[PDB]
Amino acid sequence: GSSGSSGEKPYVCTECGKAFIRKSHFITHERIHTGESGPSSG
Ligand SMILES: [Zn+2]
Repeated sequence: GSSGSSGEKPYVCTECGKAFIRKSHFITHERIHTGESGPSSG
């Protein structure tokens, strides 16, 4: 209802908490996080 809803921030990591105005440092940040990730999976 009235919980602010203002000040929309860029890509904010939902694991540690970090905003990334750019669309590069964020995508790359997911690597160090995602312990497992390959072609066979996903
Ligand atoms: Zn993070």
